[PDB]
Amino acid sequence: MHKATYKERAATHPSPVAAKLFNIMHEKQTNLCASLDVRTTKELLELVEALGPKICLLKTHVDILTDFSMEGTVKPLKALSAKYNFLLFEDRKFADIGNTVKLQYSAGVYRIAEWADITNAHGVVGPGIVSGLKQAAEEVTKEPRGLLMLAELSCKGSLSTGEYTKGTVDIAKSDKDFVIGFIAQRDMGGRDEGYDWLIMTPGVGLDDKGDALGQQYRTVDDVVSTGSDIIIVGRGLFAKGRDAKVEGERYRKAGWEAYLRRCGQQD
Amino acid sequence: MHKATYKERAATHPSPVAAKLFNIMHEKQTNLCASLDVRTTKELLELVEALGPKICLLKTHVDILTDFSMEGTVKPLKALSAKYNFLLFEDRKFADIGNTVKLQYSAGVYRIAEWADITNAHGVVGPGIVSGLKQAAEEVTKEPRGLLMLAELSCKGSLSTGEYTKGTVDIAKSDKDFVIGFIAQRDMGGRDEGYDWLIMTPGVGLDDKGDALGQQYRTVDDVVSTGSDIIIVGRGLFAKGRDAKVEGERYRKAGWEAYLRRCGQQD
Repeated sequence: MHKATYKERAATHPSPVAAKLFNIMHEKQTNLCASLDVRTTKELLELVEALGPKICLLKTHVDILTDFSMEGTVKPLKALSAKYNFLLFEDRKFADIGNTVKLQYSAGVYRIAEWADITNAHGVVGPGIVSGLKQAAEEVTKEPRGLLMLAELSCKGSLSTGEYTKGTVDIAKSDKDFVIGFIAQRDMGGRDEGYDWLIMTPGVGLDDKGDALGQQYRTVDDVVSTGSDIIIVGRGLFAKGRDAKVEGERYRKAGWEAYLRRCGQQD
Repeated sequence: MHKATYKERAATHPSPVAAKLFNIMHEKQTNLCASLDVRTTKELLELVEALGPKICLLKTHVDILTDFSMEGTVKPLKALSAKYNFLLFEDRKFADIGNTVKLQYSAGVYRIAEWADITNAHGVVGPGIVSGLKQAAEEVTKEPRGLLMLAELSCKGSLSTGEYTKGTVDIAKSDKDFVIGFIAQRDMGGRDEGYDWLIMTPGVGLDDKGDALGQQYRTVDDVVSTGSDIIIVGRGLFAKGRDAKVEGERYRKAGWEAYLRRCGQQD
């Protein structure tokens, strides 16, 4: 009843960026995504240098940086991304359509589509966000890009209804070549209909209590056995004295073992 | 059955920024918001210089600019804003919460909260966006700021249900001191419960057909008599040879007359 191995999914997946990510995960034996919300490029680059070998993906907020620059921050980041073999996911949460999102994604100061392998978008705005972002990507690079939809929100007061969630899943179905999966807490199905969605889930800990300030609350084994493909960990990797290199290996091993263990299911 | 005059609403409104905009509208006799989506700062500043006298608000997308800078673009824009007495509305459509939106709004490269009098936000994310943006504003300026909610979307395939729209309207009620109103096509009510929402509506023409490429389709008189407080006009003001100064006065008059005519209603 479980999912195929990352190796098998990489070979079957219709999306070049997802096939690439699955291959990274299998190669490096990691399903850990690092979320390093620091304010300076120096901090980011140092932390990324330390986690590089232990991650398959880096979730970023360059718009949170106090000293962002294409030369000073993106250039070095892409270098680390190529050197340690991991992808970049700018967590911008696009929620617009037409020419405006195309430019907010491909141009402006951040020129996101030029370097970020993956981004995410809200469903409220409709399928025009998928086609808009897809076209904008095709215009600025030959490099593969992918999109993650936010079908279900966990914040309090969210208007993310089941009807809303189904509406966003429906948008994700617009095309499996571009929409890679979802940022979710559980499986979003779709296997019956020929979709292999990547499930990336935030709020993960080895210390369920919430020892890490990155907002962790469910354990690695918990989410991974629930159908989660990638674990997004933040503060728990570098917060308060922790050695990023030590914590990256700690979470990587937890996640990978939970994954291998899940491959041993039959139901 | 109509609304009070702008002058009266300015005197009663709980929101400083809304009271300020209502006074600008009455003083200058305009309810025209200019939407100038150009790619260079030079173009923008020239156009704004020309429309300055005829508008009450300028809706911007500085993240679309090809050469944005705090000194080269924001500094001169605020100068025009003060010289010609109109407010700045950055159409960023925030859709996140917590510390991330606080910084996407108050810091980063655009430092939006430092100069934009008004911004907008989606409802899916819950009331945390209202409180987050409000707090972020209070921390970077002493100047009054305001928020417009996007309760009902008009794009095709939008998941903006009646239930969703009610959920967003409900979030707007979180506090009438910060949430100024909505970007909408029709009245959103609330007068019965003591709310005086500013209704700003895009896609307006004198030429219903769609002569302006700013995506115009309903006439000024149509929307203003429907309860629309501000008309957002884009390409129809400067597109294809048109003289901005001439078109600005054209729409300003159509909008102001429709308003005065609306004040003459009784039902």
